[PDB]
Amino acid sequence: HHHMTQTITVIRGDGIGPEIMDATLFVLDALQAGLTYEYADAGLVALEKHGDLLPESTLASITKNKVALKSPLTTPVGEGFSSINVAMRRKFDLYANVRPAKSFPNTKSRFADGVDLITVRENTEGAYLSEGQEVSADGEVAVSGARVTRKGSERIVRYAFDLARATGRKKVTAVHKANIIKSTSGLFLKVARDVATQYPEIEFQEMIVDNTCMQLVMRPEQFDIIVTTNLFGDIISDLCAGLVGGLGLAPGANIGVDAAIFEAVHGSAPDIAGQGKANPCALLLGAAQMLDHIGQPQNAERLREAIVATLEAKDSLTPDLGGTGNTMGFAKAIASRL
Amino acid sequence: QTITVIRGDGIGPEIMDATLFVLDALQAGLTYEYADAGLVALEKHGDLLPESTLASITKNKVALKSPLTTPVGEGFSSINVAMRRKFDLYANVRPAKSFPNTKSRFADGVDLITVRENTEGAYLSEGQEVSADGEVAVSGARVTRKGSERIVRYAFDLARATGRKKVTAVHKANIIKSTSGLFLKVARDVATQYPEIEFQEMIVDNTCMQLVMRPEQFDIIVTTNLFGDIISDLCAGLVGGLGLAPGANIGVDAAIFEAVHGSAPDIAGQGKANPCALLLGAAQMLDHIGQPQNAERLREAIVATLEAKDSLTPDLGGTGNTMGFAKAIASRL
Ligand SMILES: NC(=O)c1ccc[n+]([C@@H]2O[C@H](COP(=O)([O-])OP(=O)(O)OC[C@H]3O[C@@H](n4cnc5c(N)ncnc54)[C@H](O)[C@@H]3O)[C@@H](O)[C@H]2O)c1
Ligand SMILES: NC(=O)c1ccc[n+]([C@@H]2O[C@H](COP(=O)([O-])OP(=O)(O)OC[C@H]3O[C@@H](n4cnc5c(N)ncnc54)[C@H](O)[C@@H]3O)[C@@H](O)[C@H]2O)c1
Repeated sequence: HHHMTQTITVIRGDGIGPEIMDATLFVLDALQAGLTYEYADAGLVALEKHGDLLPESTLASITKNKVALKSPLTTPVGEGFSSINVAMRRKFDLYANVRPAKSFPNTKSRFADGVDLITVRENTEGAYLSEGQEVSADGEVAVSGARVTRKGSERIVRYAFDLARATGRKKVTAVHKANIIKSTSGLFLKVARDVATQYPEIEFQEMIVDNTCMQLVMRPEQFDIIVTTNLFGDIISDLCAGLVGGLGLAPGANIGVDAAIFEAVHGSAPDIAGQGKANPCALLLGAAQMLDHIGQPQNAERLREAIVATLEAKDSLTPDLGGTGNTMGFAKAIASRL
Repeated sequence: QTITVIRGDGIGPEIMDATLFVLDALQAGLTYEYADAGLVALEKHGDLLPESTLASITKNKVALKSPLTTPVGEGFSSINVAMRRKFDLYANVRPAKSFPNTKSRFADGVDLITVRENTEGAYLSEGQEVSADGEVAVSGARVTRKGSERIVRYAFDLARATGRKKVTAVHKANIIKSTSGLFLKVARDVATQYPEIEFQEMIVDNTCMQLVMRPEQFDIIVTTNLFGDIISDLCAGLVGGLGLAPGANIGVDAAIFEAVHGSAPDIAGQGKANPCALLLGAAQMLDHIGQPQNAERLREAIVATLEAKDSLTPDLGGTGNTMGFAKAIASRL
């Protein structure tokens, strides 16, 4: 008897993307998960290789396999093309961006072992809309817009409560700025209160985003599930990554009804690109989320325990964790504890 | 000289009581002209921002203001924002500085200033609409070359006046190319005119990760309205909480000194509130009106009261009360 082979799309990305994905696929091959990799290009590399930021072959590959493991993609700051991360999240309607932040041993984080939260970030609307961005002809006045829908808010908050119930956690906190941004953030919060009604055993808390960031750096232990809109969830999940030892230890799963793309929270880290310093643990923790999603919880747990045990033994840790190791050294250290 | 005093909402009254007690004990020579804004003015005369309040601030050019409540969702738009727009107080100056015995999760090396654009960005009433059927909502942000230029100039001029060495412009110009993009291009052009000051650019999410890992790297942070709101609340947390975070609304012709924190309705009226934030705001005010010696005496007294653990509010782990804490600070003036 063999296990079923499962094909996943693999996007190797830009900057540190290629080195951490080589490390990650090494560790997943050592796991013996029965995965076959179908490589696709997106963003910068896709544009130069196929003349298209998001090639039809990449869309067809993700549509067929319904699962991708993805390295970070660069999007240029200011003058240039629009985010292919956002474009893929919109195209596959991956509306739930699920970002757990959990204390690990022997990191450089300033916080003790009490952090254990999940950010559920709305992933398709809010302030991350390419449309409505305009600069006046004389370069004097720029406008940008945000859009929040009843349907979008409903499905993200229902995701957060269903996650609370499936995981046995007790509190969902809806994070907003509805005092100032009454239309969009306001609609999100009214829908969040309507949805909370249907899960009476789960504590529902509301909180303004600035207070939330202050509370996160003073008593991050109070938080369980945080549900919020696209931009706020972006800022909050990067802050929570800081609480548990930095971007090297923070995964983010983009979940939709028919498809899922698993990645790290972090970007392409151009300052260290190609120097073998990057921590591959964020992408490996995303691959662990992927393993839970595709029905291999025992292998997901095994990868997580291997990572924890490797940090516990301080074995071949990258510089971001206060080690002198390298990406592939760190990967081999984790592979050897499987 | 006369300053406009707005006693405000929730904890506003108790902390303003404590603050004015300490300013008297300091002998700053201030006369207090009381005005209402927000809920109190609304209740009394049916106007959130009465012409008498606008005339008080226009005349004195200096206000000391407690927190004003803004309803969450449907209801009036912020009277804090309304006064910042009306008086064009474009520079919101929020220093975040480590204090002793301060119950912060952090080291003792935080020393930075957030310079937050205070009149535009995403804090715009106009453009907020909901569809007839209640299904779709939209909101807008506006950024101008003029507004971006004046706030980045303020950041670089503040670096020179303070001896500080680095300005970091925080943005999301990768995703929000029009508004955040225009702010970032204006920041690069202004940096050009201050060649001895280090200029750094940093995306806002990276910046929040950096703030919780090594806040010591930051000197002056300059950013747009909403980002500066989030970042300055995160930095307050870095240095012991909202009890210790002042915020000055500075414009050319007027200035409003306040705490970063809101009306704190969960503790309002219980004498629990920490008055230090508003008192550090009053020290920014003393520096602004030409009383630097008295500003420094007030800061030293607050530092020495924290070092002594004398009558601290529960947010700093004490069991002292608002007035007690102010009296303890007054005692060391
Ligand atoms: N989902 C995505 O693909 C994604 C996410 C965030 C940013 N980006 C893109 O990445 C580019 C650069 O963004 P940025 O500089 O603001 O943030 P970044 O996430 O790429 O890096 C910020 C800091 O964290 C460090 N860092 C990140 N990941 C690390 C790792 N695995 N190991 C060690 N250190 C790590 C970097 O060296 C850097 O100093 C931008 O063009 C942005 O559009 C993409
Ligand atoms: N400039 C201002 O006047 C201002 C600023 C922020 C919020 N607000 C308004 O305040 C209201 C409440 O907002 P919020 O609850 O999100 O934020 P908040 O700042 O009022 O409260 C945050 C938390 O910090 C605590 N806290 C705040 N100030 C404190 C102090 N001085 N000492 C001890 N503990 C303190 C509170 O008890 C609360 O738990 C809202 O209506 C909002 O619109 C006004």
